[PDB]
Amino acid sequence: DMLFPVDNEARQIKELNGIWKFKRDNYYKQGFEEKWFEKPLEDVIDMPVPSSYNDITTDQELRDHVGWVWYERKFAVPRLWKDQRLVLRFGSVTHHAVIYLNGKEITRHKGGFLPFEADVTEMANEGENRLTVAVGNILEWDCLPVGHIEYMEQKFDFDFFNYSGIHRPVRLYCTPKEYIEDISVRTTVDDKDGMVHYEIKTNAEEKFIKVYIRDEKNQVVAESNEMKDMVLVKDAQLWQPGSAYLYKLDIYFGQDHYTLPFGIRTIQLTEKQFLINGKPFYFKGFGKHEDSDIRGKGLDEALNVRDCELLKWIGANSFRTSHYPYAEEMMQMADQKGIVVIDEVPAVGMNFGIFTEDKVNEKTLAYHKQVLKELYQRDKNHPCVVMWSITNEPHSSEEASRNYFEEVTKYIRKLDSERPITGTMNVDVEEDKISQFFDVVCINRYFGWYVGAGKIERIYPSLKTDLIKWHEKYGKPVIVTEYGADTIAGLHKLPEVIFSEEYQKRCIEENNKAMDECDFVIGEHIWAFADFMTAFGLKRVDGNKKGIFTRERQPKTAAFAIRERWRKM
Amino acid sequence: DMLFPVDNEARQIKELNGIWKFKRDNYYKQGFEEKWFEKPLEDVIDMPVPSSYNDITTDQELRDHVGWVWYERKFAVPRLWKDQRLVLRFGSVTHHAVIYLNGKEITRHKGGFLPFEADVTEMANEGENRLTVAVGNILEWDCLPVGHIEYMEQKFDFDFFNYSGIHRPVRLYCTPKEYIEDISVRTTVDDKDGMVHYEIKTNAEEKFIKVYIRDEKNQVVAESNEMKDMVLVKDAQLWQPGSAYLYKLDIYFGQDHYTLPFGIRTIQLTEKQFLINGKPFYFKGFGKHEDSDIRGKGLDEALNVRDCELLKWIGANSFRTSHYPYAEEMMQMADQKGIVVIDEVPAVGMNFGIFTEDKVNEKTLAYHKQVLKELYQRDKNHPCVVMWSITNEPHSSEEASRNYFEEVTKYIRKLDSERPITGTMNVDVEEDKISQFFDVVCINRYFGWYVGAGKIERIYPSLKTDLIKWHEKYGKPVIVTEYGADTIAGLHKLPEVIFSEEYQKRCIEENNKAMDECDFVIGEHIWAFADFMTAFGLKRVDGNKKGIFTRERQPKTAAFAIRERWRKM
Ligand SMILES: [Ca+2]
Ligand SMILES: [Ca+2]
Repeated sequence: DMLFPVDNEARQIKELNGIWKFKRDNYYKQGFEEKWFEKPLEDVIDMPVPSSYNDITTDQELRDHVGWVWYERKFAVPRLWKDQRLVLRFGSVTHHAVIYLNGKEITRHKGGFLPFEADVTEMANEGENRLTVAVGNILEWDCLPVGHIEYMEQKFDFDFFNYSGIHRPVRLYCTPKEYIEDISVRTTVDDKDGMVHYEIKTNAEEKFIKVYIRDEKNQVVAESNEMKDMVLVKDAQLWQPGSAYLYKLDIYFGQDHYTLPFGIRTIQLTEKQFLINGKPFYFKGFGKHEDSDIRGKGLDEALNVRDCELLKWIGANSFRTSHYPYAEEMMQMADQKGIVVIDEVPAVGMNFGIFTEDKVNEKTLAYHKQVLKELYQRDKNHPCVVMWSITNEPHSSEEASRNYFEEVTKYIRKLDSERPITGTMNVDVEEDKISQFFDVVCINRYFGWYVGAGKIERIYPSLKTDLIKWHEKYGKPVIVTEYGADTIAGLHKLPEVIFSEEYQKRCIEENNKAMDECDFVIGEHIWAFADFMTAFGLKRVDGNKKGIFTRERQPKTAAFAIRERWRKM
Repeated sequence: DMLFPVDNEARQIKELNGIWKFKRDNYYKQGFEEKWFEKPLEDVIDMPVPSSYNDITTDQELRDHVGWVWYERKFAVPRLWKDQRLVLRFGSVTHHAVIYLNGKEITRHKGGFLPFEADVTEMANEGENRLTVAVGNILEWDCLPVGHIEYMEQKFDFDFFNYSGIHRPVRLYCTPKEYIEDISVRTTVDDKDGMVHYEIKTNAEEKFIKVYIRDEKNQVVAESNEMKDMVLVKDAQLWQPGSAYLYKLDIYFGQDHYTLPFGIRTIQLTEKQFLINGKPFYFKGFGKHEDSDIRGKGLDEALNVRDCELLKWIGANSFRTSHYPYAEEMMQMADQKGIVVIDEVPAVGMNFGIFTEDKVNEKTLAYHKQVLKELYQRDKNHPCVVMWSITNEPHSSEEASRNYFEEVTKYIRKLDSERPITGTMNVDVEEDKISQFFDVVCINRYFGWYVGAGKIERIYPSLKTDLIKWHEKYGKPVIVTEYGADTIAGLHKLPEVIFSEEYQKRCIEENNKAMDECDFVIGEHIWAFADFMTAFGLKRVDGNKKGIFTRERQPKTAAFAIRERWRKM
């Protein structure tokens, strides 16, 4: 149950962002042992919310902290909210949360990239309250992303910095006590007419509802009094890639009111094409990251607008949420700009045996299904989402992974019978044991970088050969979901060398030549959109330098050649 | 007399380069007053030759030195040289030289970019000798480049750093006592046959001489026993831009032997065109500088080859020896590679009243004529030189500059009737007073940088309008001899901004569009070839950054766009 909070005449949002008080444990779980939540925090510093905490201070100990940290602020409940339902919402807490209201625990959460909330109607006092949030960053074999602890040092095999903090907005909001809990929308098209299937869940199903469908002019085009209905939109304005159209499911229920934007669009996979509204779609874009200077993974909407301007400028039509769900604000923006999205759960780091009883096991599986349920509940109504990605680069050569991912694939397909399912490959085509469960084959391939570094002449034959093998083995359309080269801005050389701006351009260009000679490729996603931070390592010059743009969102040389190609496509 | 030294059966060269001993004056002219030359130098450091001294040490006092420094080394005269004529040659000493041999002064020279020599046949001893060289860097109103001293601080209004030292090889060489002193070669073409007019001077004009003209496979194609003659070369292999062919004037005189490469090629200026061998030539290239890391203006032949590879790669066909004569090794390289050269004397810095009796006056004028004579005598036989430039950016709006440059132009025309004469403009077209004396009008224009900085849309109309005015006022073909923009490697921005790599490309692009619409433009020379060092100033980020290549000879982004254009012309 996770409708995005709204403001209208009936519902109201109180943002709890700004500056909080903050302190870290000085030994493992010190805050829980000493019950720091039972009184205000002492010996604290300021910490912005939303933001990672790791890059804010000058303190290497805080940057590299392993374990739990403690946030605290105060909030008020006005007299005017006296008889309302009160909800405290967290867009995310990375990775693990324990929430305390006035010294008492009210909820917990596992998973750093999906929202959660707590009903505090009967617990919050009028006037001042104290909100205390314990934030833990430890990843074990039953978390997503996967990791483990050694003796404490945090180990993991994914390539992005394990930022921790309150990365997304914290909201206290009110609704009437009889209210709209959940909404599902599915759409079909018969030539010119759209059909809108909706289902609305309330906590008083016998009472009266009024449902409108409004166009972008806010004009009513359909109307009903049923909580579940199928309604026809004559001459429907379809939601198109690069040309969004959003209708509004506008719902009056008792004293309550909720308005849900949605797009009318169809998806169909053929043998070798990806069809949106019947017309072939070729993915041009990037896997991204929630990453920028100072604030780590913290939501930054000005950064988001800049990134969308860059995506439009360079001719991209799509992105993948590597390697975790992004903020709903980004998903709303993609809905509005007509950007096509591959939505991914954080099942990353399942690589180096990995699928064994003492590591990635049935407990990991059950949590993997739960994360998918939550992702679906949050994003099921976004027209921008066209595909679910259930994993990034698992060690799928292991025979034990076959049963694991058959279970995961069956689960998401039971939740959602309409969008294709996929996941990205890094093992050899000959060894993979899971891609047969997918509708689209996605491969991460770094010819000219991790294979044959510097050997420009070998990139084109290498990727073409591999692509054909992937198509011959599975007979499905193929997306190259990652390829590129680390590139230091300002590093030029003639003849070109790895890390130079010229090499990045040539590397991408030869990979593209291989893709252009295949008839079953339905997309190219360059890695990476922008330089981002990684865990420290000798192959990472202050992070991952595969960005086509710098971390400050300025283009390297290759960006202009990619634009010339994508704008002609 | 200044024939380039050669090695053969009769003549021998001894290089005196390597590591010398070095010391600077601690007060003005300390070394002269204390007669340091009378005994070996004491309290010295090592200094390499050839090289500037400014960038070698970690000492700011030496880098910014004003006045004189002292070089010394030892050389040997072999027993085997017993009865030969002995000559000490300096390729250059910047700017002023006093030469001592075994403690006695033997010659002086004024001007930092042209060679000079001294006959030491009767003054060097068999075995060890001591060679001492005083090197002065002070420029006054009668030097070229122009400058002046204020109270000691050196002032000047040219860009580049006032490097000083022994910048070109020092050579002791030997010839027989009766020998070839000078050679002048001129060529004409009648349809398919070439006519080689030569004049040879010796110090015994009555003695027998034998003169061969040899082709590139060293086979005799013409023969004569005259000191001055006119011999036919049937079916002559012409020297062409991009395809050099060099004949050899191979001269046997008594015991002496000298071999002089030369090329057969015609130059003709028409209304609107610059014809070489009767075919229109469009200059594509750069003004350069003698400048690189560590060694300042020191000759570096490895760097010279790299620059010619770069010029070839980028599609250039020419350069101008911006603001002073270059080393002969580079002129020889241009002869062999077919690179067309504009050869320029150091009349730079006559700008801020400049042409007054207390500044640039008749003493300056007479020295300017002498430098031209020395330049002509050195470079008259190079087929690569197609045009003389007698000044760079003088304040030619002053009425007094008219008689000055009419006199300079008429002098150079008497020395050489075959090659066109020019000089580069920076004053406004309405105020210029000297360009009517030239055969080609050369303008330095920085629209988008020094005028309307950052205003990309104003570049094309401004340049086209100025170009038309120059053509209409003088009716001669036009070269844009400088244009461009400072650019920090690695500085990228979208939208572009001055100093970014993207801006340099667009600025050059928009200037090129203006030139392409003008049927009277016969050349474009971008400023600059490579980043180089300047006197310190708030507009100069560790030198002039207008290079298309960095100072380490690697390309910035714009280099690739220039290459596409120049290579399809
Ligand atoms: Ca959110
Ligand atoms: Ca020389």
